[PDB]
Amino acid sequence: ALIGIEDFLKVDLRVAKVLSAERVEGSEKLLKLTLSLGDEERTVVAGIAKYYTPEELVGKKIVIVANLKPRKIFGIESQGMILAASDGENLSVIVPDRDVKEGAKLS
Amino acid sequence: ALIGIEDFLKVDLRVAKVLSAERVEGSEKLLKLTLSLGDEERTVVAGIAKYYTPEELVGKKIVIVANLKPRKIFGIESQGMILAASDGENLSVIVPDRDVKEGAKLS
RNA sequence: GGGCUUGUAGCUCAGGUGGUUAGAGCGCACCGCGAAAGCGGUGAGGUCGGUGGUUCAAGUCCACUCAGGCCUACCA
RNA sequence: GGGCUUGUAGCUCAGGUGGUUAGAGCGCACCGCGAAAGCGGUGAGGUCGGUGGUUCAAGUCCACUCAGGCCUACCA
Repeated sequence: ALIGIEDFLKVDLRVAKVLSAERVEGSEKLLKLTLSLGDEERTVVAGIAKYYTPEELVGKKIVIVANLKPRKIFGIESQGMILAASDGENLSVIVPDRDVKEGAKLS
Repeated sequence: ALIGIEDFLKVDLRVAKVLSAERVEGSEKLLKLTLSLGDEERTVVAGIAKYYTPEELVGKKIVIVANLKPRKIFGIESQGMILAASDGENLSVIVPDRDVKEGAKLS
């Protein structure tokens, strides 16, 4: 089921810098994260606690969807979502191959 | 301008392995690339020749859109596109933070 | 930007393996025949688009060039 | 899963930060008045949801518990 370029341009993929990360109390799988997009901050809920510690995420530059309707998970309002890739073994966040300033748009 | 999750699920983001890369004859900006998605290959045209040489791309794992309608550029049929981020200075392709098998779906 | 193809008599065309091999039909001029559409006979008509090569020998092969038709590229 | 709140007479409720202070309106019973809708008078009605505590003093504060209502979490 194939799409045109306009289907893809509806989505806003951006590079964001992780400022804070912590486990979510009562959840086995969730992390709450604060992200800088350069000119504004976001709060995101990411179900990757089983694979990433909060400490190793701080300072990383990662790829997110920035224009999703906010959703409340575990009481926290999540203002975007972190992309992850999985093959049925490992799970990985998504990063820029070379360093770019936070807020960079993907295309 | 916000979107729902169903708008995002229309797009098929994948991790692909670069098998071959070459400049496109007569073009200023284009590279032709062969990519493995694990069980099948793709051919893509990517306008990043000013920032990446063919040699440093071969063997890399990068993030692509896999379900776009094919488009013919410079005579080559391009069956997807490599994502890149730019901040107005440098430009960078997108990679998995830790190694995952080619064909992994982003979500 | 990159290709394919055509260019020979006034017009439409023939001329495979370089030599056999530059001709046909229509048209034109003249002489006959026919009621007419037409037919017979005798002729005239050629920068083989142009230039340079190859070869004992080029319309024919190679390269450059001019003109008409057509296909394709122009930046995930 | 995490919270807030209510529970007092047959019904609806008062008792605001421990003592003043467990009462009201409706309803019920009896006695009168009125043409009637109604009114006056006299009464009955209480495990203050249950248990254990604190204090000179608990409906009131603490802890446990039972029942009703409502808010919220349940995996980017």
